[PDB]
Amino acid sequence: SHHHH
Amino acid sequence: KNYTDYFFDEPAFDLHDGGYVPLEVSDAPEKPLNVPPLLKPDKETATDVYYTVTAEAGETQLLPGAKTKTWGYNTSLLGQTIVYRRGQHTHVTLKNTLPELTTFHWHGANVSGPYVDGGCHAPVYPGESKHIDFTLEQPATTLWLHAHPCPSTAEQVWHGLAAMVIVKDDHEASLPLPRNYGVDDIPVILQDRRFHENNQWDYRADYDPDGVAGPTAMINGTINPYFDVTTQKVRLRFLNGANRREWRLHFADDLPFTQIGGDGSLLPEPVKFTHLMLTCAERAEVIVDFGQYHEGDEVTLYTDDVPLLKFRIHAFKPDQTTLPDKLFDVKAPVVDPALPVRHVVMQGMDEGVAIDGKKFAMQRIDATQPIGKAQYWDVTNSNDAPGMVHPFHVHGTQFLVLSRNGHAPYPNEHGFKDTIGVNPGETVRLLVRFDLPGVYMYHCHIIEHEDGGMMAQIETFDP
Amino acid sequence: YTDYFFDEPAFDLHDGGYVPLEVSDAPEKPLNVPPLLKPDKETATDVYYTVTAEAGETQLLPGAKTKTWGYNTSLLGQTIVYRRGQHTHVTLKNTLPELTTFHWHGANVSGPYVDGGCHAPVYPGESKHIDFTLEQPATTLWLHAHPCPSTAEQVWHGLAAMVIVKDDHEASLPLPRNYGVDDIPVILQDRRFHENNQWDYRADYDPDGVAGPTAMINGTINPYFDVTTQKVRLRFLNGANRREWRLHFADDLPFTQIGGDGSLLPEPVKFTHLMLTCAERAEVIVDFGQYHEGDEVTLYTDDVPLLKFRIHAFKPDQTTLPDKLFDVKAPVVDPALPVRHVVMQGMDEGVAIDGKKFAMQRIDATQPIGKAQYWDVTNSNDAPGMVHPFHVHGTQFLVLSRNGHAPYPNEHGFKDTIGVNPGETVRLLVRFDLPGVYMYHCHIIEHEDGGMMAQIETFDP
Ligand SMILES: [Cu+2]
Ligand SMILES: [Cu+2]
Ligand SMILES: [Cu+2]
Ligand SMILES: [Cu+2]
Ligand SMILES: [Cu+2]
Ligand SMILES: [Cu+2]
Ligand SMILES: [Cu+2]
Ligand SMILES: [Cu+2]
Repeated sequence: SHHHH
Repeated sequence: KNYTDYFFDEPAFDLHDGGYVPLEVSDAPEKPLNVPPLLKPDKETATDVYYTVTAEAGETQLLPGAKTKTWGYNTSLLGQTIVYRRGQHTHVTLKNTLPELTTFHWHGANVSGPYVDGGCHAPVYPGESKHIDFTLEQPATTLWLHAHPCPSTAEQVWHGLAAMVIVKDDHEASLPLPRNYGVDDIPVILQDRRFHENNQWDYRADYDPDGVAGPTAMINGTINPYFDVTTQKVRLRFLNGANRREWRLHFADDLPFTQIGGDGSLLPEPVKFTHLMLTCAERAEVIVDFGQYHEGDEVTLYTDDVPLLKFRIHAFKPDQTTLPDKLFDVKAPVVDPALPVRHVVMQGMDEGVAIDGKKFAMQRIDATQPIGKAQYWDVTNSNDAPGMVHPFHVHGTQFLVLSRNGHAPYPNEHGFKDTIGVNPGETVRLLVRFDLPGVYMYHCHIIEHEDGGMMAQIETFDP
Repeated sequence: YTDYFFDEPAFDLHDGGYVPLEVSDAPEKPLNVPPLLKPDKETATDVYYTVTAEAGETQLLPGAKTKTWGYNTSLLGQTIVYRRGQHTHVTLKNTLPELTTFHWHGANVSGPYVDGGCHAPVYPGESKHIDFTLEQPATTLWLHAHPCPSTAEQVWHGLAAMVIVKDDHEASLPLPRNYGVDDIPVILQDRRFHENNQWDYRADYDPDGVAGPTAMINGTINPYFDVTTQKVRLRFLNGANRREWRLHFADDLPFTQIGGDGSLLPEPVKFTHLMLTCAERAEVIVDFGQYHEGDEVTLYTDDVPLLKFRIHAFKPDQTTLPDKLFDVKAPVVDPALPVRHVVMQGMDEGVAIDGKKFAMQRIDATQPIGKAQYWDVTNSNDAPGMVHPFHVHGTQFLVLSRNGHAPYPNEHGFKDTIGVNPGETVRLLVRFDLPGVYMYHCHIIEHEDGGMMAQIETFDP
């Protein structure tokens, strides 16, 4: 579910 | 929610840079992570070890088609891992079979300068052999060997001259830590490159005075690596061997992992992480527990939103072992009260980089400090408006981090370090003691900044 | 003087790795004559110059422009005029993406900053100032890069420029002196071209000397020169990394040498064939008197054509050269001082001077300023061997003997570079006017970078 920046 | 996870200042991250190069996933087929073999001693006893380290040129299959022209130590790219032991007299023949002169720097190793240290003043010409002798009196840790001509350190590292150095001792050996090199304890040397036509590198074509960075991640000289896990717990020795890029490490699903070591030593106490940021030259040793996973599972380490390294999970024995609350006793020197506070100011970016108002001069001594006596260093990164994180490094010492802008160090900075990222506008207070006499460099370890002259030298003496 | 002075067995063309010159298929075109660098300011007692190392592009062949470096232009450099006794102020500016150095080859200037050798870095974007007053005879010097390493890589990129030094004596002599018309640089170099007309020093690297097959004259391929006068002055500079030039015309047209590295020759010397090793200079006069409009005379090295001279109509001019050009005042050697021995040794990777490779922070020798000493310089290497052009910073020396015999006919003037044949000991008379740290080395540039280089400190007693 989670993407970074 | 809407915080950055990592300890450094989010506005200063490398990815806010004008000339920032994002990583791109390569098409290259996935393949086993190259684990550099352990360099076999020439001979060994309990008191003496003998090694031959050979800078050489060659070719390395990295991408499909033509092999990449590369440099390495006792291998075509990077280097065989070199094991040193505290208290063991260590003897090294340095041999240069490159067509250019080089230098053998043991980053983080407390050895005499300037010859043993292998900095700017220790040339080894093509075809020449040098002999060095030393006995390490420092705790177990992960160091590394890289080239260090002044200039160009950046070119030669880019060519491929970097190698992991593992320092052993009795204390670390007594800890319940994964230690089967290549099976449950591995180097993870993090680098990037740009591949041109015929899969070749070209440093000068890619040159940028503010740091060189290519789109292709390279781990132990492997593109799109996977590692086959056969144990529950795995130790990863992260080394940032990139010219400039910062790594923001985390698993796809935020699998926790515990840091047990830094540049110069084990941490005093294990520190639990979800997200870990490394600047250039920093090492961080972590334990990952794959207990939640099952045969067939493939778990990926990312940097930001880019996949780096895959962990293929196979059957593994239950591991019930548990880390102690304290790993290592950190014995801080007392500050010699006779000595003042040394102030080191890192300034500029791009072409204007400097330390304390000047660019490095080979022949110029910038500083003196007595051996055996410990001094506070206040290291400031003066540029702010939009700024960048400068990894400050000193030769011939493992220092301690006392404070950041008058506040606590980051949670993973309570052991011995040799490289610290300094945020824009920030002053960090380090506790620096040199054991041996010599001439030692101190500089920013963004390697283009190094070569651009953001570097000074200190002469240590016996009083 | 019909054949070359140096030992034939030792010529570059006997090396195992020899690269012959080949005539390029590129179009013939006018010889580039570098413009004179215009001063920023000038009076009679002061001159002010800005010299900028820059990176650019040059049409050398059809298609893509070659990536080059130069001073105040994309390749080579604008010629720089200095005057004996004039206080010279130079801003040294570096717009390269790499650090460099500004070495004035043959200039009697203080070391090691002004000399601009190994110890005078200038980083990208940085400026430096230098001040000097030349107190030496008129001659042709040159400027080139001198980071240690790599001088070879930077020269290869194109950092070299002719420096002309004026004095009253030379002004009063009857010599062609109209820059770009009857008095021209002949900067002799070679290069190897790769895909897209690019250079790649490191691909072409050889530790014994780098040489490509295509000759390059003042950064021109296949040049011709339009002669509009009977007499022409050529200022020959060997700016090759390694190649020797063996110079002669068709019809064995004679030419007369008036100048060497450091000064006018004491007397003019008539030539049919002339050899130059790395960094040597030779100013010659060519007389085209016996040729008519539309005639064509070619300058060759060995069997290879280099430069076509096209003869147009010229006013007659037969005003000949005096028997004596220049008065050479040899200093008395100091009898206090001993004979210094310098031994150049090895080839390829084993090149060395007096047993050791160059070290930046080691001083290898000392000598008092104002005091002259015999330097015996030996080329020790046996069997086949090479001619090593030995060069000393901070001085113009005199040549006394070669293996106990007379120097070559063109070596009675001041020189800063001398070719030492295999097995040969040459005796030099060396004096330093100024204190500093000056290097001495072979001027085969790969050998310099390969460590065949030492350094001497001069001090006031
Ligand atoms: Cu380092
Ligand atoms: Cu270091
Ligand atoms: Cu920096
Ligand atoms: Cu360093
Ligand atoms: Cu020179
Ligand atoms: Cu010189
Ligand atoms: Cu030589
Ligand atoms: Cu020189």
